[PDB]
Amino acid sequence: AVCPTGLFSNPLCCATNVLDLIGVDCKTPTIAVDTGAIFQAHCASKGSKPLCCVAPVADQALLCQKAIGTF
Repeated sequence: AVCPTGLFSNPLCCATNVLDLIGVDCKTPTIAVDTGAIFQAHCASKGSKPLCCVAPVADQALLCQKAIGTF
């Protein structure tokens, strides 16, 4: 899995991870992301970055972590 199970188990495409903890303008992937490369390429197509967050729904705010092996 691209995201660790538990707290940061939700893969989201976000503009940036403020202070490396707060995903901004996060959006749920529109295709299955089964590998880090696909995850990253898909988000990139949205001008975003692959982040693993606490919730599968982006309401703004939102605690996130960088997807392992990206950037």
